Amino acid sequence: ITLLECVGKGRYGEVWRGSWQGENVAVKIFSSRDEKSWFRETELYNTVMLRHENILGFIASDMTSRHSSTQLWLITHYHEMGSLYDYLQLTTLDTVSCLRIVLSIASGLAHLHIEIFGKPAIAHRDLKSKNILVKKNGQCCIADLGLAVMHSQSTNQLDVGNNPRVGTKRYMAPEVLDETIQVDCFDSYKRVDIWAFGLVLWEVARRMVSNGIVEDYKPPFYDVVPNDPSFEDMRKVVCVDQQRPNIPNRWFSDPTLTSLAKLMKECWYQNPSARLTALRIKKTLTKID
Amino acid sequence: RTVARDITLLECVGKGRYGEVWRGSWQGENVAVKIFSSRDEKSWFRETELYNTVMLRHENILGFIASDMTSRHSSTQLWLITHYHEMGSLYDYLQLTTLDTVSCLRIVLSIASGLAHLHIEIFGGKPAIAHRDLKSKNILVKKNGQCCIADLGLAVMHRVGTKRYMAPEVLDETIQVDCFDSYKRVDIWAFGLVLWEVARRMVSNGIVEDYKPPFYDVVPNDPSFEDMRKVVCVDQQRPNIPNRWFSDPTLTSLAKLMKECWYQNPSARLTALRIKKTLTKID
Ligand SMILES: COc1cc(-c2cncc(-c3ccc(C4CCN(C)CC4)cc3)c2C)cc(OC)c1OC
Ligand SMILES: COc1cc(-c2cncc(-c3ccc(C4CCN(C)CC4)cc3)c2C)cc(OC)c1OC
Ligand SMILES: COc1cc(-c2cncc(-c3ccc(C4CCN(C)CC4)cc3)c2C)cc(OC)c1OC
Ligand SMILES: COc1cc(-c2cncc(-c3ccc(C4CCN(C)CC4)cc3)c2C)cc(OC)c1OC
Repeated sequence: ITLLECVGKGRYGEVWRGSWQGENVAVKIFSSRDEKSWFRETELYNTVMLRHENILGFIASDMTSRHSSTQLWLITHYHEMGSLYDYLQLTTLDTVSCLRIVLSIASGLAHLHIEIFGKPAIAHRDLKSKNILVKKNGQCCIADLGLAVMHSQSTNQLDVGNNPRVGTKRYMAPEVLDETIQVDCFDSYKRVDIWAFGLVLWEVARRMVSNGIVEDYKPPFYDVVPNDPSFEDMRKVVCVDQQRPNIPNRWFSDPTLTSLAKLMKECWYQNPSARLTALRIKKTLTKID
Repeated sequence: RTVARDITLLECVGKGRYGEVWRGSWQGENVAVKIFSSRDEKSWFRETELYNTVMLRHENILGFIASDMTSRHSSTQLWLITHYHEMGSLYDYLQLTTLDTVSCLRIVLSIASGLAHLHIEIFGGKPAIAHRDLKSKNILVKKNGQCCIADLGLAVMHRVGTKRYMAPEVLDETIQVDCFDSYKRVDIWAFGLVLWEVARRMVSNGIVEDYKPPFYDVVPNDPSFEDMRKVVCVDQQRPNIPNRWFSDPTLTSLAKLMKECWYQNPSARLTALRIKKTLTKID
């Protein structure tokens, strides 16, 4: 493996564009603070039937050590277009491109949520536009399974893993922010994913042009919380103030954006059991034009 | 910067139901590569989770190098990479080799040292660890005459064990499964059987016993759970101490030590730290 350039550096660790056997690969080196994510991601990628066009493809995972130093590596396919977050910053979308992006994310999420009889049912727990990569075919793939929860219907087994990491604060569902979420209930984790999906739908739809109008890229709740919002800042707006992302009135002139606004509201009910399923979101997006 | 990951597999040194172990080469150095069967994937995950929790480093613990997971077309490939000990397992070594007093004590004190390191919680450190499959095939002989403990695939931090080495409370299913000290006491029982296997190969007054595994004279090869229960729990049999040991001060002391690892009552058994102290006062 040859490490050619750092494409990301944060509390998580670092991601490198590298070369391996003549192909671009992505090489994530985890921070020691996030060792439990590395192991959880490795448990998830053990599953051969996880592989899917809308899930980041795995090549290898390694833990290496000499003396008291440990390195933790995850090697994946490389997506040179970067994350959906990166992509939306300076690109606008037409109807076809906007629906292709969001259907592909719904397709990835429905694939995670639905058990294959194999691949367990999987809830992601940190869905957000930085955790979605854009592919040269205009579809996306979901990345970062370090917080994932797994459930097996045949044996009624729930594997919540061992990870004190929590979701990205800006995307946390009301029940996560107020800590009332039912921790022994697999459906609870799927419903957190649906909330976050609705927020990603909103971020994407803002960038779709209608009638010569488009919104600038903004992250969820940009208008109502401080920069670098705390857990308590988010709890205030989502749980106390019952805030949801605003729907620009220009959307109601466009049938596609009207349909997407309806879908993102059905992701944002305070009652988690009221939210749409990933399969239902996929079927709705398959029908919308 | 270049990350040279390739390991050349050179010769197979072990093949079983667990998978295979190979002598391999990395940057001109021997390493040992354990390739896991589908059957035994959980042993890879457990050892990896433990080493991700605490990077164990001790002269009498097989040295960790790497855990690798590689995506294949239709399967996941799982390798554990460690230090390579060309002399092989204690089991292997005892078949042909006899021991003198110094080599016997050096072997058993090195095993006690590695086991006490696993067992002890260090604050500030490492969690306490019980091995749960200690046996002479899971001990490697180093060129300096000391041994190291291998295979933490069943280890517990605070697959079942090899039946021949199971303590009575494991066979009669009375072990207090919620209680960490219970697992230390299971290891001490197994340690006592290993000490018997080694002691037999120590020469005194021109006499040595042939290598035999524990309970070779009372159970079949691949004994059943029931075969072991009847011997260890119902009849309360223990390995034979030969008369010739009682002419030799070292083997007399080691017979006493192994008795104190084999009490039916787990809480009566010696601790690994007490075994180390006893061994440093022998000879
Ligand atoms: C997995 O195993 C082996 C790895 C290596 C190896 C190769 N490149 C670099 C390194 C290294 C350099 C520097 C640090 C530290 C130093 C101080 N501080 C600043 C934190 C960072 C850590 C690691 C190593 C250890 C060599 C080995 O053998 C010669 C290994 O054994 C098979
Ligand atoms: C989210 O999570 C993981 C992501 C990736 C990953 C895979 N392909 C491409 C990338 C990428 C490349 C380049 C940019 C550019 C964007 C604009 N500008 C030039 C700065 C940088 C962004 C992103 C990444 C980050 C790999 C991972 O593991 C190896 C991830 O973790 C699972
Ligand atoms: C991915 O996989 C394998 C990798 C290796 C390997 C080969 N060269 C160099 C390394 C290395 C070590 C450590 C650093 C440190 C330097 C200090 N810096 C602050 C943090 C990072 C960099 C590089 C490694 C880990 C060997 C393997 O096998 C023995 C691997 O496969 C299991
Ligand atoms: C107990 O288990 C594990 C053991 C090992 C391991 C480490 N060094 C050396 C060995 C070995 C080398 C050589 C011989 C023979 C073959 C050559 N000649 C004909 C006589 C001697 C036997 C044994 C092994 C098997 C590694 C492991 O993990 C990678 C093990 O699993 C944790």
